[PDB]
Amino acid sequence: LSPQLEELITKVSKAHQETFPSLCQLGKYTTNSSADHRVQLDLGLWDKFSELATKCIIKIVEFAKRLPGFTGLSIADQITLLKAACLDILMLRICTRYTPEQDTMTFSDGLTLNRTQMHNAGFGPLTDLVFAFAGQLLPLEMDDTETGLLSAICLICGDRMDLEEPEKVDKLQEPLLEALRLYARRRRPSQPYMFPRMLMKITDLRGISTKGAERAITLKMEIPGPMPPLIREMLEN
Ligand SMILES: CC1(C)CCC(C)(C)c2cc([C@H](O)C(=O)Nc3ccc(C(=O)O)cc3F)ccc21
Repeated sequence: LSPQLEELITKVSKAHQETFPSLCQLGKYTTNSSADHRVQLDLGLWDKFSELATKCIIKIVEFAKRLPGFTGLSIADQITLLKAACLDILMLRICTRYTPEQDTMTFSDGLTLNRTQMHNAGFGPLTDLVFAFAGQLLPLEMDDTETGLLSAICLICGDRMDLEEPEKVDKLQEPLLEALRLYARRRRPSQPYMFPRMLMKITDLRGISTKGAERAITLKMEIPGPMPPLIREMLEN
């Protein structure tokens, strides 16, 4: 029935808005750490960054638990899905927080870092790609509910590796794909290419993620002391 899809659109949307505050509703603030020029790594900036990344991972898990059906999956699958799609969601999240005019990216507590600071915070040689990915996301003018659905689709993925019940995860994903097409087309009937442009983004996203995992390999050498435990859980993929 249609009322069940509208119900799913509503739940996913609320689940996202509650685990991911919008840019416009955020109390933006700045820091003066290494804003001047690019350096290998500003450690004070990386502590605050890892701290925020860990908080986001928890918010991602929180969001995943509110997605209809996820909890019914085996606990092994739930972990497997999160493990595989966490960086992807993480990348999509910070990218929806791009303010093109100031050329900054805002975090959930309001920390607003300019490109130089993002670089010095840990992004390193991947900074510019991330920023270019966020740029090219702007033209799609997605909203909170579309980002939420898109994020769910990245998560509920049957093609993952150690799934015990891949066939069940595929069925869970089915309505999210219907839900997103129904929603995207209704909001904007004049641009029928939004849905397929959104799905194709999942591929782009997945790519900026493998580069991000790759960047975490290097970073581990540059930082004094082990990377946070939840961040490490995610990278063990
Ligand atoms: C694996 C690890 C720790 C090292 C490699 C790089 C620097 C590439 C990276 C990049 C990201 C991600 O792109 C991001 O910043 N997401 C992000 C999104 C939202 C918030 C928030 O709203 O608070 C915080 C974030 F952290 C996350 C992890 C990592």
